[PDB]
Amino acid sequence: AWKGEVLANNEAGQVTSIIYNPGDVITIVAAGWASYGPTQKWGPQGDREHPDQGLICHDAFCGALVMKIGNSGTIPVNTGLFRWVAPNNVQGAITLIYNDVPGTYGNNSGSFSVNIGKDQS
Amino acid sequence: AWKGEVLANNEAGQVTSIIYNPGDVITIVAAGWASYGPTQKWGPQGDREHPDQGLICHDAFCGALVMKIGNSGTIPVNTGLFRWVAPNNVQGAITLIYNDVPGTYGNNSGSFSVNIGKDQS
Amino acid sequence: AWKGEVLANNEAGQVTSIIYNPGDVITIVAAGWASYGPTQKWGPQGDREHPDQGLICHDAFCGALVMKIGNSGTIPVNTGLFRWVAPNVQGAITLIYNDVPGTYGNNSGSFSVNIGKDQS
Amino acid sequence: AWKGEVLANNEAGQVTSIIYNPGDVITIVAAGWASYGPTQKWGPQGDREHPDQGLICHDAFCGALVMKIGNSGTIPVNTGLFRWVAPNNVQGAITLIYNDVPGTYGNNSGSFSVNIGKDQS
Ligand SMILES: COCCOCCOCCOCCOCCOCCOCCO
Ligand SMILES: O=C(c1cc(O)c(O)c([N+](=O)[O-])c1)c1c(F)cccc1F
Ligand SMILES: O=C(c1cc(O)c(O)c([N+](=O)[O-])c1)c1c(F)cccc1F
Ligand SMILES: O=C(c1cc(O)c(O)c([N+](=O)[O-])c1)c1c(F)cccc1F
Ligand SMILES: O=C(c1cc(O)c(O)c([N+](=O)[O-])c1)c1c(F)cccc1F
Ligand SMILES: [Ca+2]
Ligand SMILES: [Ca+2]
Ligand SMILES: [Ca+2]
Ligand SMILES: [Ca+2]
Ligand SMILES: [Cl-]
Ligand SMILES: [Cl-]
Ligand SMILES: [Cl-]
Ligand SMILES: [Cl-]
Ligand SMILES: [Cl-]
Repeated sequence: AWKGEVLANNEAGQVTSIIYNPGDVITIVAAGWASYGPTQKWGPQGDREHPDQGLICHDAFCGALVMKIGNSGTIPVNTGLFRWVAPNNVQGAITLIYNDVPGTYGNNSGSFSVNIGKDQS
Repeated sequence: AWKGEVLANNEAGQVTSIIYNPGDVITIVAAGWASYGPTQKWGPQGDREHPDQGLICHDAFCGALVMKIGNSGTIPVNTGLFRWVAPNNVQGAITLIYNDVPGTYGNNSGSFSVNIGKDQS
Repeated sequence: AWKGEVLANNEAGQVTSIIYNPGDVITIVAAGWASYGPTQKWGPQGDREHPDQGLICHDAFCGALVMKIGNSGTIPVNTGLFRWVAPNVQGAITLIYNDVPGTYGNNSGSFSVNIGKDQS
Repeated sequence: AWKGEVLANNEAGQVTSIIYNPGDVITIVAAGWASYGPTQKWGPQGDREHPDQGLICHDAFCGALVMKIGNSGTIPVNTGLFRWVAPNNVQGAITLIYNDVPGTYGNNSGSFSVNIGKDQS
């Protein structure tokens, strides 16, 4: 399992030591507070009212936690994933990233704490 | 394992199928949007800015997910618990509850979806 | 989890630390060689050729590994159980060598056993 | 997870659906009765009395269950493995094989039933 933090201001995100392989079942729990600019904070589901003006992940809100598996597209994580299997063929290291518009990360603050483990399969 | 929905307006909470037994390791993942009154909705960590005017759980924010194990006091859950073991001597049915001030649940809205499992031991 | 040895000559069995609770999923792996009397040795499934003349567990061969959960009837284990859920039963697991009561004194050897709770 | 049968007479082994990947923890349980020739049958540890006259796996008895992981050499399984991790540099599909002398599988009988699963990490 892996435990670590992902910074809201980082467009490159945080590479984990978890390698997702076909058939793997994983569990993620994410917590904390961040902002994509305003003087308020949101949890890892982000801000459900904010428009999408070019988010890296169009399937999660602005300020949400998302991931990639290897060189996949972005995949929503939000508060986490319970005994989850990837619905498409993806493989490789999990990278955690804060969902924001590229070029707009400089006014971001805060971080999410994340735990990830492989489950029985 | 258990999956279900906890209503923000349910002051009594939701008794799950899960009986926490001595030695149990559990994982909880909670998602969704709920409000303790405002138009805005929060995630399972609740609203970090709101004052505590008599929440049922003083160790979590207003609008957070919390629980009881048997007849315990409230225990924070938030976005969830990763491979977690309860305090000495706590045991019995898990009850999930929305953290609000007693008497003020009637204006609450939304729900959290929650999964609970037992981990290897 | 629990890891240990179960002695063929112990009629009373081996009380483990595992308290099986309703809904629990467990895995057991058992290995090794034991005898219920002959010079030969058998694995955890016991001796498929020996008749049952009053074994403590009628659902396993003579010389097999079996168990009880709390004060239950005997339940076959053999080489082990994969991600298994018990019938109906609650309490501590006791592992026992399947022999005819009164006939344990000529037994030899032991089985090595791992038990864990799985995800559920 | 994978559940299936390995025929004592199958010199090629039974290829499973399990791809062992670096860092995987697995559990195997094997049961049943097979023979390498005689009328008697043995369990998955095989026949402790039979000499080794050129077994595919010299670290297990004649008639034992063994495996390969990808193009590895043979690794004993016997009655099974409990939360086991492979040597480094071993990866790929698990193939289960009855331990006998090459060229002598044709007088074999019976089979083992085997379960394989990946464990938490
Ligand atoms: C962990 O330390 C906290 C210490 O709390 C002191 C103990 O308070 C016990 C009472 O909790 C009052 C909060 O009631 C909230 C309402 O729940 C309803 C559900 O109930 C189900 C259990 O039958
Ligand atoms: O969604 C955003 C948007 C998102 C941000 O995180 C952010 O920091 C800013 N910003 O401070 O200007 C704009 C946006 C955009 F990227 C282009 C046009 C209009 C916008 F609202
Ligand atoms: O924290 C609350 C408080 C909390 C609520 O969930 C709620 O629905 C209300 N309400 O709508 O009146 C007040 C509170 C209180 F309990 C007393 C005085 C002032 C408050 F804000
Ligand atoms: O199954 C057994 C049986 C089993 C034993 O392990 C053992 O040690 C003995 N014994 O030494 O008498 C008999 C048995 C029996 F109980 C009565 C008659 C014939 C038997 F083989
Ligand atoms: O161990 C074996 C051996 C093992 C077998 O399973 C088998 O079927 C036979 N066989 O029938 O030839 C020989 C062996 C050998 F390989 C050479 C000489 C003597 C042996 F028993
Ligand atoms: Ca921003
Ligand atoms: Ca309220
Ligand atoms: Ca005996
Ligand atoms: Ca043969
Ligand atoms: Cl980061
Ligand atoms: Cl939240
Ligand atoms: Cl805080
Ligand atoms: Cl696989
Ligand atoms: Cl055996």
